[PDB]
Amino acid sequence: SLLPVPYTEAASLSTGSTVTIKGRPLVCFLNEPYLQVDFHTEMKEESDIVFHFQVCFGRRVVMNSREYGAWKQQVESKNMPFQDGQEFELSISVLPDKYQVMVNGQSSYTFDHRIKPEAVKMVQVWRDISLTKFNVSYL
Amino acid sequence: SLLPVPYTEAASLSTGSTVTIKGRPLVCFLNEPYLQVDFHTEMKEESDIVFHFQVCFGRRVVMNSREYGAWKQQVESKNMPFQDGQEFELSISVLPDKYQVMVNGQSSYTFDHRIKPEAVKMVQVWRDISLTKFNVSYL
Ligand SMILES: OC[C@H]1O[C@@H](O)[C@H](O)[C@H](O)[C@@H]1O
Ligand SMILES: OC[C@H]1O[C@@H](O)[C@H](O)[C@H](O)[C@@H]1O
Ligand SMILES: OC[C@H]1O[C@@H](O)[C@H](O)[C@H](O)[C@@H]1O
Ligand SMILES: OC[C@H]1O[C@@H](O)[C@H](O)[C@H](O)[C@@H]1O
Repeated sequence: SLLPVPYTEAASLSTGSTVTIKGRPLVCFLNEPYLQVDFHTEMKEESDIVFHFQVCFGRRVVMNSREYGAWKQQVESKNMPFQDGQEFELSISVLPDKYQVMVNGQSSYTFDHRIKPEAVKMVQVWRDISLTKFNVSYL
Repeated sequence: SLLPVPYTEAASLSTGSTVTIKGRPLVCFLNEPYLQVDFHTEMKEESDIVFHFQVCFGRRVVMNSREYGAWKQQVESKNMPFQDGQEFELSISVLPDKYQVMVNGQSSYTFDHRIKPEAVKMVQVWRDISLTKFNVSYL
């Protein structure tokens, strides 16, 4: 059954951590639903963001950090492996130098560490999705 | 108590119709929650949009139409009467030539009719809000 959205979970990340999310957009891509995943430095939603991942389904992905309350330099990708109307599996792996983002088992986005992943205390998953699965694992 | 979000209601609009919404953003403005209100030509969410109203709380408002599946020329306002953390009352009045948008009883946005308001069959209210009230009335 469905997890509450927004979904907030305490987390610790290091090299070899994976965050796995299964959900589905609430509406068709023509209506531009969003998905956002934020790796926060505190449990509080207003805390700094080590890794901001925002999908505008059918359009683009932006990634950023929010440091001392201020947004930094946006990275943009037009890569769109998400399929209109379908369930997705998103997995975000912590590599030594970067986050690796897989969608449905395909390498789709990377983002170099601006802040050590050890600074993360919380993950929030929110915007226009239903969520069936959220897991933090380690290998 | 809370109405389901996304919230979809069949509606007929003409000169003197008002759409009144009461809700609150799910999260602080620093996190840029959205509100969207769409006046659709059919019950189907993929149908054309006579009036698209999208708030990025703390940042801006965009208004548009979506005609034969294609988005038209965006109108942008930096007007932001919405208050961080607070309940809002949004009312959208159908005037002869335009929609008048009031926030907490203050005139905030207008948008000239591109399509007669009689073409509207459905209103959808969605994105990062909780909704306590939705009413269509006439004077
Ligand atoms: O560049 C500033 C903007 O960066 C984007 O990546 C964020 O999603 C926010 O919209 C922010 O305001
Ligand atoms: O985000 C940058 C790049 O990351 C890689 O991991 C992906 O395989 C795509 O090639 C993408 O363009
Ligand atoms: O100009 C095209 C864009 O217009 C905006 O007003 C809509 O919200 C959509 O994002 C659309 O894709
Ligand atoms: O949207 C255009 C204008 O609409 C009026 O109704 C409002 O009072 C604001 O002056 C706004 O700038």
